[PDB]
Amino acid sequence: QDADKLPHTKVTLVAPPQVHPHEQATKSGPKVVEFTMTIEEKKMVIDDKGTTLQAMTFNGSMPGPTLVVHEGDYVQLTLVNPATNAMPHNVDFHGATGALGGAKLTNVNPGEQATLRFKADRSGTFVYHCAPEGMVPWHVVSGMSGTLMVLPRDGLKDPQGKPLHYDRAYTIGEFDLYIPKGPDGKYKDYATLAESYGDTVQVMRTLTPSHIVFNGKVGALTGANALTAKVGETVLLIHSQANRDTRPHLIGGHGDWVWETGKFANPPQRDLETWFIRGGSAGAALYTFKQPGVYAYLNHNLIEAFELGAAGHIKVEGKWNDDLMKQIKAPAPIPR
Amino acid sequence: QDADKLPHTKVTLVAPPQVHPHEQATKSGPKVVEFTMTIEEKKMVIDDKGTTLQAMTFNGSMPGPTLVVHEGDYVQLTLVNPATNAMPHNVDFHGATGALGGAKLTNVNPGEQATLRFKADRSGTFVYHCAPEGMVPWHVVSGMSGTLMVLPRDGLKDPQGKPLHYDRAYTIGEFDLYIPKGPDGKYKDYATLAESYGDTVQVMRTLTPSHIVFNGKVGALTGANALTAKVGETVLLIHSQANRDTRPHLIGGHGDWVWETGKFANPPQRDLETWFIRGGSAGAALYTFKQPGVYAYLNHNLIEAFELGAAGHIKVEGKWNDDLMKQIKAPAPIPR
Amino acid sequence: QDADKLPHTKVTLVAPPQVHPHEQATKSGPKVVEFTMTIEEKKMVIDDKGTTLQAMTFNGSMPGPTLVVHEGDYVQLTLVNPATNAMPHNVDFHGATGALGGAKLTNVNPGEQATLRFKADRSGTFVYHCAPEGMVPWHVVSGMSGTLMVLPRDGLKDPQGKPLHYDRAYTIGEFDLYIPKGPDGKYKDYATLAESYGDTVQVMRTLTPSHIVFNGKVGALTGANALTAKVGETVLLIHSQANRDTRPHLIGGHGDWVWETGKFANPPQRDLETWFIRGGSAGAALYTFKQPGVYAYLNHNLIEAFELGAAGHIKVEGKWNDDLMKQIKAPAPIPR
Ligand SMILES: [Cu+2]
Ligand SMILES: [Cu+2]
Ligand SMILES: [Cu+2]
Ligand SMILES: [Cu+2]
Ligand SMILES: [Cu+2]
Ligand SMILES: [Cu+2]
Repeated sequence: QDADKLPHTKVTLVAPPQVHPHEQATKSGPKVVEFTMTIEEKKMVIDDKGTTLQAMTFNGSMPGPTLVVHEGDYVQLTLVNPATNAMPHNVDFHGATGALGGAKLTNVNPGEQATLRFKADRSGTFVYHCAPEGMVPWHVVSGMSGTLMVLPRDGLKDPQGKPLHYDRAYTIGEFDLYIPKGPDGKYKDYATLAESYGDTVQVMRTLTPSHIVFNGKVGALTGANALTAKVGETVLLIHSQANRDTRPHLIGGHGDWVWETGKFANPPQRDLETWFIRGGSAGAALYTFKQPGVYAYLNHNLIEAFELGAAGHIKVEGKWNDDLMKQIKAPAPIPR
Repeated sequence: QDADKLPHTKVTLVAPPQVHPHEQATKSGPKVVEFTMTIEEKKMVIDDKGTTLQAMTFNGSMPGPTLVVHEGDYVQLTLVNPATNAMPHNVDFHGATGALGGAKLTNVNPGEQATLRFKADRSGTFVYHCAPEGMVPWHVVSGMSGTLMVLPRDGLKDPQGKPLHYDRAYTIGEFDLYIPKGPDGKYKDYATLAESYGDTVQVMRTLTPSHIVFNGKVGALTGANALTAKVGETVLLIHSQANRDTRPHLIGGHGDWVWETGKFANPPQRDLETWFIRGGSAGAALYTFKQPGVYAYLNHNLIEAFELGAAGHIKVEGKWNDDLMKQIKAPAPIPR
Repeated sequence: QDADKLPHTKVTLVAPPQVHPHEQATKSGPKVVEFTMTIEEKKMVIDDKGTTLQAMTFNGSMPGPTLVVHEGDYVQLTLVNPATNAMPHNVDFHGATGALGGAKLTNVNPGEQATLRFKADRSGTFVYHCAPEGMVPWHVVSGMSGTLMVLPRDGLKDPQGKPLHYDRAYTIGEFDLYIPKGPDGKYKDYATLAESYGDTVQVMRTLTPSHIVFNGKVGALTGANALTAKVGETVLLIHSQANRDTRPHLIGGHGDWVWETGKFANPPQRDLETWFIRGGSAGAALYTFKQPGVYAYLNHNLIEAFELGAAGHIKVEGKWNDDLMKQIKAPAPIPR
């Protein structure tokens, strides 16, 4: 179990909402899993009115990509901060032990890179986020967070120890955004990242987000970009919130098996209508679709979902089952 | 188990805080339970200063009435929207599967009605709420929500599988309200429901309620309208919050057995001082009274309870037990 | 089990963050444990800018001291309100049964004292707080709350019934503060406690704290006042929040065994990154340190932690373990 003598394997990361290919239950022994992530500071358009955010990301997306390893594996991450960026960054893994999650050992200025290795000895979905001394909240609410999933070597289990399996995994990062308004009542547009700082911290301190979005913008997971599934498929929905609480719900469905605190050595809860993700954590739910159609996946503070942006769609193909739900009489005039 | 061949039975709904008569454990097989609810848009007075709310309700109350069925039963609901109302409505049951909880099949304009049937295959307390496309948060925060309780056919159980029984059930709906203030610092009064919309959404977006009430108004469950019980009785307290988190507490008592996520196939937690209801869900607690007197049942964000309104009373008759609590020395001058 | 015939023992209270000496598992039978607490109204400096709070405390600290007894013991408290104070006070124990937690029997005006006895028949960490009729939220957010810990007579256990033991216990009270600003944008300073009332309630009603602190001020548990431990030691972290939700996290560590609702008859959850304390409750976590260094213990709403004050430090001595975490390559220029 000395990591220097284990087999090493490189994994290619994919952009949310997909998750890189991985095995659930595995016969493989422990290994050193190597990943590389590059920081990108960039301006992004977050709604249909043209509102912009001076964003900071891991690998160009919000959230950063999901990393998947098995319990007892070592994670080896190379963190690159290109010279085209303006600020220093680092990474704190909530799945790791010591040195402020790894943040003390990964301080990289623009033009530098560093490599960290840590043992992933606890199963579950964990947040990772950037945390530079003196500017922690700003880097996190500007987009620097993602999930590390550490699967039990034997896969997921129910409370009686029966195996659970998913057909597809999706990863959703929910972001509370603090975009300042000018004297004319319109959102401000900044030429540089540094220029947004002073106005943004003043808004953060009100604790009232201007927008709350899934994966980087209002409507990111709707219409053409909806998540997809089929009746009969079991989906794993991973949900991270690195700063603020949220309460996910699947309209028309349920959480069949849910780990709301996200830690797989604890028994899941079943049949949840709405679950709770604590700010600074990632949770996970399993659901097996039984009806076709469009489902909305949202934060069930409905103002936060419909007014501020935290809602997405899942489009499901299959046959309608009238034994679970049936329209007996369609809307018609009240009988007189 | 084809619903078309099961026995059908009509149930008469009662107004909160009571719950219609029902059996806990039942020897009866599955059935189609028929209910009817009528929407009522009306102006209501929500405090002792004369503040009004342009409200929207199921069956004229906030919350709407609690529906009770057993796991494996079918719910058959007729939803009526009279021609005296101005808006279109529908219903989303979190206990149902498919078609956005039933909302896609129950879109009724003023002057129409529709009938839906769904299988209640998961036990627990669930929220039901209205959710018309494009105006979801407004209909919900204006009062359109209630609870569906699906009891296990064998009744409630503790974590070791021992039977739990309640003598009385009460249902409390907690509502975060967003009442606009005019230029003179007083709450606005609207002539019609439609006229309140524009000002109300602006307040909703601040995420700061003006009032937070139990069952429709400040002081609804106090004084003459307090809930009642006797020492030795076991009470079931159902608590729904369709939009915002809340944290119920019984001053002078406890949650003996609590399902805070409200789903009865999971083991309850015991001896809770304060529990948590996620916005968009209903939970349930059991308590057996051991001391007489007045108890306060409230949201333990104390500003939310005492300043904004989320507090009620339970008045309990019986004999005082000095073995559980005794005043050794009543307040008196410090001895010099 | 008649309390009048049990042995009586007086306990000397210590100031947070320490907890008075006590046994975990005990062979001792039930007893009457006597404690005395004196109220102190005083002005305190809560940050490094000179901001003051007109505070109200149990025994001169925020939070008040932690009381520790074993399940089946009786608590006997003498509450003293000196004639140098201006307001009436009382105490509500969430661990007690009846008379609004004891508040109805402990109403003491300045110059008076009272003595209450109650049976501590439920294990767990409970909040105690002051609750004078008509001014409940103000006394609580001004500092009047603390924790009562009722240990199982057999000590703490894991979900399989295996014994858990801690080497040291620390107690942290988190306070949301509502300090008013004047017309010049600076925080107001009041000559008396009574003069702060009117402005303070107006700020409370916005539900937006100006500051959120651990143990009475920004930086209370940092630098020279950091908590301390050694690699290999198991620490018990008690966290109370009598009014508002919070989500504790140990950067670089985990919650090995956590009772987030704080009630020890329920099984703990393991491997948590971040846990949740409901406003109006106290929870508890155990952690065994495996790496030396500075750890930050904070509310993982990072704005609340770094901007508003809710963060502390734990300084741990010992040897670094490169098998759990290793810097493979220190920050260096990207290779060209
Ligand atoms: Cu950064
Ligand atoms: Cu963190
Ligand atoms: Cu409606
Ligand atoms: Cu809903
Ligand atoms: Cu007081
Ligand atoms: Cu209390």
